[PDB]
Amino acid sequence: EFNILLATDSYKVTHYKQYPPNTSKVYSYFECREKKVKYEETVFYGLQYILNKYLKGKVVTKEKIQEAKDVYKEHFQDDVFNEKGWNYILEKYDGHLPIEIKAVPEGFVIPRGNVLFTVENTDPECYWLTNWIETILVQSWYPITVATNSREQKKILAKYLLETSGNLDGLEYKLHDFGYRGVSSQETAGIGASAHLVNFKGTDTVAGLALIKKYYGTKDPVPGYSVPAAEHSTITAWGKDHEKDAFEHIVTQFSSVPVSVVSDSYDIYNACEKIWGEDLRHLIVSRSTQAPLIIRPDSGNPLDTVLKVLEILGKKFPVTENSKGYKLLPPYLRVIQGDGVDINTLQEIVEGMKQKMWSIENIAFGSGGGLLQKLTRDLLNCSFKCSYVVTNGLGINVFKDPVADPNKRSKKGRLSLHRTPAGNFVTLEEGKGDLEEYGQDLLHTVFKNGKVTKSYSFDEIRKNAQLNIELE
Amino acid sequence: EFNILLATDSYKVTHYKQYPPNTSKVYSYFECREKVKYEETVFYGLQYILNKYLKGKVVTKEKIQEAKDVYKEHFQDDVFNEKGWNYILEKYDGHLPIEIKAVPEGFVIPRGNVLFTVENTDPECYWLTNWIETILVQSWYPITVATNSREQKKILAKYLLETSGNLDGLEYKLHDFGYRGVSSQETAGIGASAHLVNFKGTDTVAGLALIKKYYGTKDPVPGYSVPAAEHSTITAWGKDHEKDAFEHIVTQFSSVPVSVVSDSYDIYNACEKIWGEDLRHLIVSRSTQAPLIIRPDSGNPLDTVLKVLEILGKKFPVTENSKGYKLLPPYLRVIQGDGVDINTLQEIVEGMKQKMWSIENIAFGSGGGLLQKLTRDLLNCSFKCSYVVTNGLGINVFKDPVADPNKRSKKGRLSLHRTPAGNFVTLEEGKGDLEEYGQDLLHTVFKNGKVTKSYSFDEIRKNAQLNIEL
Ligand SMILES: O=C(NCc1ccc(S(=O)(=O)c2cc(F)cc(F)c2)cc1)c1ccc2nccn2c1
Ligand SMILES: O=C(NCc1ccc(S(=O)(=O)c2cc(F)cc(F)c2)cc1)c1ccc2nccn2c1
Repeated sequence: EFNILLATDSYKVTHYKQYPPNTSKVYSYFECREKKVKYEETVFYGLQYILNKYLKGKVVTKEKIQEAKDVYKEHFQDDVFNEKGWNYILEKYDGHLPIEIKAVPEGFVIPRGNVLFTVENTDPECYWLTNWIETILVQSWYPITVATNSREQKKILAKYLLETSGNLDGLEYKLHDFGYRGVSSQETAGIGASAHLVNFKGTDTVAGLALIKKYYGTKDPVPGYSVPAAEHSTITAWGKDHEKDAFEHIVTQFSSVPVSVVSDSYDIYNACEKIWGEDLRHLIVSRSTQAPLIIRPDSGNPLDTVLKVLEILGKKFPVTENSKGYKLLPPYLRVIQGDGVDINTLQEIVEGMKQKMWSIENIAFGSGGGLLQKLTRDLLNCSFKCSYVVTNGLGINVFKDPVADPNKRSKKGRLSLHRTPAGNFVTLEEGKGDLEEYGQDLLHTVFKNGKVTKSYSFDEIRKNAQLNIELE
Repeated sequence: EFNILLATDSYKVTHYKQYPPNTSKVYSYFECREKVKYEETVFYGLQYILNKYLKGKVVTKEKIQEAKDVYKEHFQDDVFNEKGWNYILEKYDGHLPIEIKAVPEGFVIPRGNVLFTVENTDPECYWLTNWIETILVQSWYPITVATNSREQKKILAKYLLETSGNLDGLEYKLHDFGYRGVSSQETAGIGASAHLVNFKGTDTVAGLALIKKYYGTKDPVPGYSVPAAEHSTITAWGKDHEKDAFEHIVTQFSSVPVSVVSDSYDIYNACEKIWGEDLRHLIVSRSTQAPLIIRPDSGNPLDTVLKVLEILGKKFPVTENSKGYKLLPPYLRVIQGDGVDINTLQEIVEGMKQKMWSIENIAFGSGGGLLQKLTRDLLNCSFKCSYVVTNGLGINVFKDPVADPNKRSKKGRLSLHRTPAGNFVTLEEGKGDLEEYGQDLLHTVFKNGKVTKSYSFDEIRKNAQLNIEL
């Protein structure tokens, strides 16, 4: 069973002895720090998961305190653990954390360098608790970063889809989550998949569904969808000489729904031109527009291979030219590129298709490692810092400002988030929000004294995270 | 609660319909596929997966109904194999009729070798082998963390040996700072445990309980830490009271090692004037068992380490060790824990060597670099079907994409062997049966719901030792 007393960086166990004596308040904040492919704005998402799963309710017990005491005695080879401090929370608050957390609403899209949430203790005895939970709260970097990077890919797709087709039909199914096997754990799979679903509806990372249902909720039964598809094993199992038999069996099993079939087991170009394009053509041109074959290459240079596949298919199937002048495969036939796709290669592929006069209508993308794993906390510089303390009854504004790196300077004092007169965002420092020159603070209390005080549905989060082009 | 029926890639729900009719066996294998760096991998982490997710009664009536309900909405259709899962529930009390063979945990194996194999043990469950691909492939992560951590240990060992003449302290030279920088609590435990295969220093506390529950050590814990400041415990004192913070903290921890981040405002001033002059008397009085460990945390990592060492060397009595390298007094050390990954680690130790500074002087902390900045395509960790039985006939199967020979997979039943020179070789097409290469080195680790072979964390550590340590 999870123990919050064992869910911090080891050194934080020793910090209660290091703050200035007579310190009654430690106030800290999280931002995606500005840094001197740009990621200028971030989707705030995922805190509600952490608040519910790990922070709310009775999170301290006698047994958990003893467990931590025993572990830390060996881990430090010394008795440094603050048993008294944790006992206090147990006895006074029935094990509920005397912490208040204020946050921007989930789904909100905020420029870099703004306060996204703040954390402070609500009992002077618990001044040490604010930064105890830094480690667990900072893990919000991951769903923020997945959601943000997913949204940036949606912007690219929207731009090219609009240009090549005149509309955004199908946009929310253009980037499918293939990341389940490629992330570092089951828990990460659920969190990351849920973050991608903020922007798209296509996922094979099933773990995302239960997380959303439990922690956020949707009006619809599920937040994300998939359709049948082969993998290499269901093709190769038939034997090298029987690829065509495998293809025929699979498209016939799934004759009335969309089906995707990986086509590069031996020779993608032969598969497209001869097997799909000739031998089994009659099984393809008969399909419903609601049930296309989606051919999947899975190897070679992604751009070169997509273009060659499209060129091959365009000569074996009836291609039209849409109203924008771009080439369009018949509606029973589409392509998915799900190898080597990340934000950079996505851009390269759609730009290359545009240059060769192929509509983005023709293609969807799958992304696994690029979508959910190839991301770090330094992409958006997600960081938690103390900005305000009260010592001997006096508030002081505190910060770091390393001489050799101004990019690591942190904000000072009590913080608040506001709309500017032009409708942008600004973070006010030094308690200046109290002057009330900038309208209402956009941070809302989401956690206080062990209770989650404000929650958002997944539907609301999706609405908040919409693209401008979607609004327009 | 975890449900294995909901722990696969969506499309795999539809695969039972796609295999050749009358297929009784699907046999698959995992390797770190071959492509100059990362030539050998540490096999670690499967035992966690077997125990947490795969063993015992993992199928219930409730889990089947849950999956049925979810997949009906997810696919907007009834494609879920309720019958297949019910069969497992009824026939085997929900235990998976699967056999898994694997190389011992901690083993260091060159790329392109079979690491584990998976097959169904009941013909009715031919579809099950690849259902669990997704969960098993996540073994990539502890493998990759352990391997990358070990590669950093090789670098540290080389430079520590060169500059000091021994390997004293090696196992504390790379500290896990990765807890906040990984993607989840679960990942934190897994990754931290993988790093502990090679080192003993960690702040990622989650790793300790994972090791205790799933692996075990003779010692009470597998990893250790010591007190240290963070920026908040310095900056809280106010900009004009950095010295007061430093003095308070080293006095609170006067008889144990203590690390103090010194770059809140000006690292060079902190080293030369605060530690080097104002508080020098509190440093030179400390025990060899209780050094101050100064932590810079900003600027170019190599340049900052070198400048910090130069500053300290002029304020404190430096010696020259038997190898001709400079050594701070034993009560004073440095830790660099900003921007450290396998590449910058190499750059820093080589730069220190060029400036005649012993690696004895320094330890490294690594967070995102150690536990997060890794993907499955670093070692090309991959699961593929290589053998099937259909209509009672065994068939050797594989992929071999025309445009990428690197993605070619192995054929047939596989086994791992020692060569006459004592290296590893993977035999394909059942050729291990010819017994020309001795016994198969894989062991059955899982069979029909039970873990059949396992390893303590102590044995894993022994298996993963460096040659130079041996
Ligand atoms: O094919 C796979 N899954 C099935 C699949 C099929 C089509 C589409 S689509 O985007 O064309 C699509 C989405 C959708 F929801 C409605 C559609 F009509 C069309 C997406 C996903 C697959 C392949 C490799 C893989 N590696 C890891 C996980 N993986 C899953
Ligand atoms: O200082 C921190 N933790 C404490 C710490 C102190 C010293 C050493 S050491 O390697 O010098 C050392 C290890 C040890 F086990 C025995 C020693 F005597 C010497 C390692 C660790 C710290 C700093 C930043 C941070 N970010 C995330 C987590 N973080 C932890």
